[PDB]
Amino acid sequence: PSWPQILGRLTDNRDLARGQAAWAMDQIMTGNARPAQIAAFAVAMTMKAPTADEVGELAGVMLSHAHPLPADTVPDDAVDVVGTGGDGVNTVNLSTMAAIVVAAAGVPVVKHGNRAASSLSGGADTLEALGVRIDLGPDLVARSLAEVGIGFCFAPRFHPSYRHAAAVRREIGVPTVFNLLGPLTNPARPRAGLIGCAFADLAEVMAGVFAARRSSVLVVHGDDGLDELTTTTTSTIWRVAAGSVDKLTFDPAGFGFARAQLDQLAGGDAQANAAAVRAVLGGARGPVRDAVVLNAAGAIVAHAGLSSRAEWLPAWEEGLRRASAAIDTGAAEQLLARWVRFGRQIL
Amino acid sequence: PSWPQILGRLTDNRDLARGQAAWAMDQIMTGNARPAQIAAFAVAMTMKAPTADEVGELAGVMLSHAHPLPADTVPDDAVDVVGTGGVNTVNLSTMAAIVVAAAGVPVVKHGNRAASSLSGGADTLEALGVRIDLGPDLVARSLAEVGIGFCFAPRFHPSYRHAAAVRREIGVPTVFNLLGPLTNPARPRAGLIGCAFADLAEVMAGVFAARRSSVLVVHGDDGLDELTTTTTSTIWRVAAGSVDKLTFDPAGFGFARAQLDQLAGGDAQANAAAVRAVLGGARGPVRDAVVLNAAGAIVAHAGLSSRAEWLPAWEEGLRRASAAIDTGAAEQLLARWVRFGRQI
Repeated sequence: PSWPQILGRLTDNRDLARGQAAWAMDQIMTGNARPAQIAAFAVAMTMKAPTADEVGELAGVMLSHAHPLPADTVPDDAVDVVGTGGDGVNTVNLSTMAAIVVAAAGVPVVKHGNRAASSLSGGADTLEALGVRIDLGPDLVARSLAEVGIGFCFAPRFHPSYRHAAAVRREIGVPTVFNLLGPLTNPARPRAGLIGCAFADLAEVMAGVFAARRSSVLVVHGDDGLDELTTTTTSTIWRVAAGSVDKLTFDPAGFGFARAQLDQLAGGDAQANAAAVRAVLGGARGPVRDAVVLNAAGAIVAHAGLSSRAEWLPAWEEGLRRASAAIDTGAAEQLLARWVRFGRQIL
Repeated sequence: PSWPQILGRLTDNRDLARGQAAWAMDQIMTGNARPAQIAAFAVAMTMKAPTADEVGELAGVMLSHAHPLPADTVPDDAVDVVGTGGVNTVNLSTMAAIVVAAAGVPVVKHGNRAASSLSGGADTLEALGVRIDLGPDLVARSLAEVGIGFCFAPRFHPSYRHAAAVRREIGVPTVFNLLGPLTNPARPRAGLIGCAFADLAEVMAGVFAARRSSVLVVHGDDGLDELTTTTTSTIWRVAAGSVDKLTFDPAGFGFARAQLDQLAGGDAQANAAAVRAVLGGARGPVRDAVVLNAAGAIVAHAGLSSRAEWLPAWEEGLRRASAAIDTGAAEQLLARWVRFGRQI
């Protein structure tokens, strides 16, 4: 394999031969790929439209360079709640709030991500604004999972060899195939999750990769360029369990939710988003809570899928009830406090 | 305008707004584009499929940064003879350029040393003893005294060095490969210009059409970036701001059908031996292709001043090209060009 060969195939709009994507990723991860080669690859792969096989190769090689969590420290049934990024849409870290709620409902959660580059606060930035310690080594993430029921893998710490690709992604700005990898390279390797994607075609490819891994995942596409479930719109969901995939329409009105406007979900700076977290966890009603409950419920449905396959509608009713009770019992607010307490104990 | 805005538009498969390709090219030419931005732009532009207006902005900005030849040193009727690459036909276009100049038409070529074993334009000329790296004043004297000149890309396009490095690193052909024939620093107004892809040949013809130009953009229907003898070719004939696209068959001029492995070029040394053989009068498919393409350049040239029609222009171009070889004019002119570089 070589760059000319691989880039040539992609510019002719052809799928790669098995192994070519892996070779490309290994060049990137070992520091052997020039920034121009990284950029040409990311763009050409994006414009061709990556296959599930190709994305599985990228993710599997990236994972092989990542720091693992210590053996046996990740619960067998841990989940992720994450999106690949909104399409010119920035909500108030709904996936961060849903993660807390899911963990409060008794489902272990391991998130994975980075600080945002701008003053639009990312989930990690909002967590630090709440007092959470986000940059911890494998041993401490595993202890947080044990003692609290939630953990956070700081990407630069677990994927140090990804720095060359990270620099290039910042320089070109546009979304590429690399935007898909975050959910598929969680170093805790959860086997279930609710995974959002702002593009239907890519959502489907991601579902194919989770199917290949025999994960139990709901991959969600908000019919409006949202990479999460929302009461703003209907959504499409790929229900992935047992190597197999059902594509379903999802209308939250069907569960009694009122339609909300997208601007009611808008994020701001870290301090503002921290305030929104506290409000939802304190039991505040409105479209922010509704979206949190929806996403947490979908993660809980995905978790259930590891161990059986229940009817869709009753699985959701029970997921929505568990998410609501987690908030209204005070469990989600108490779980965030326990998480903060844990971080403060480290010193 | 910014890289995320422009790259995003291209990845969304949209044509750019007027001025955006120009902004991108200017960033690249001024040393302000990061290598990753240059590569992303080259690739995204290629996969979207560049329009004539976009390519015109790229070429026009690149030309704005180039060194010109001195005032009144390029005859108004100078021609280029070149292809954009496949494989390649540097063997053919080198030989045809010499033949065309030996027929009495001023020729000005433009190119670089390649990195690969596959010869660049400059490399074949070098293997023939031609001195390729001359400044504007000596290129002008070459044109006046020999009837042919060569503009060494790194000397006339110093600000392109950032783009050239990126191009070498990624290897894959991009829209940048189309720009060579459109950024000849001598700005010749006529040419026979080959392209290996029919869709991009048409885009190139559209760019020449917007100039004051008489050009045959040519595409062998076997993929050759040159008029082929293997089968028909498509020609976009450009004159007076318009394009006339046609199917051309050199069988109508008595050219026998060749096979494709017979026409392709090799390394500088293999090319140089082919040049010596053909200019000495060796007959066969390589000669035939050289004569075919030289005649096409002669026809484009005649389009500048002459009212001669298509078929009689071709018959005369063919007679002139064959005679330039057979009377030893081409051999003599190459010798003269070699003497000129030694006598500096």
